[PDB]
Amino acid sequence: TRTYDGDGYKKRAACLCFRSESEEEVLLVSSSRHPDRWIVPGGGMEPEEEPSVAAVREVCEEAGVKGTLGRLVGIFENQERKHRTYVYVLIVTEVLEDWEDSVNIGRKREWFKIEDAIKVLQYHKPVQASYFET
Ligand SMILES: O=P(O)(O)O[C@H]1[C@@H](OP(=O)(O)O)[C@H](OP(=O)(O)O)[C@@H](OP(=O)(O)OP(=O)(O)O)[C@H](OP(=O)(O)O)[C@H]1OP(=O)(O)O
Ligand SMILES: [Cl-]
Ligand SMILES: [Cl-]
Ligand SMILES: [Mg+2]
Ligand SMILES: [Mg+2]
Ligand SMILES: [Mg+2]
Repeated sequence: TRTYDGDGYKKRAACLCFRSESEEEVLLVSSSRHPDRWIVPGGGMEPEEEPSVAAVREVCEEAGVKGTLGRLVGIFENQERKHRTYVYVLIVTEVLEDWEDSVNIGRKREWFKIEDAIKVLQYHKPVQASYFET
């Protein structure tokens, strides 16, 4: 069930899934519709679901990782697609071999240096590139 803010923006949560507390390498996943493109894992908040809980759930489903939830980075809008995403830091401590989206849609995952994550997100996902600005 999709959920919405009072202005009709779809509510989403996502994590920047870092390898370590150094925050030098981040895990991106393939686009579901265009698997040659990379995205930051994330998705819709469920009814009454805390954003931090949604963020951790979506990372598990899409990227097959678990770890230590860190700070809220910020709340980011995509004006064209009308969605508003809470973005958290997650320090990955568990990498699972088989995960929901690998089994169901063959979703891929890959580690990127921050500068390279920004580069591959810029063309189709410039708001997700902007998650790393600070
Ligand atoms: O363009 P499309 O129809 O292929 O899908 C878009 C996006 O559509 P939009 O731009 O109209 O919002 C989906 O949102 P909706 O239309 O379902 O509300 C979104 O689901 P999401 O918010 O993450 O929600 P969850 O399913 O994770 O909860 C999905 O991400 P994937 O999860 O990776 O499939 C995106 O694909 P892409 O980013 O290319 O992978
Ligand atoms: Cl790191
Ligand atoms: Cl976006
Ligand atoms: Mg998603
Ligand atoms: Mg999802
Ligand atoms: Mg979802």
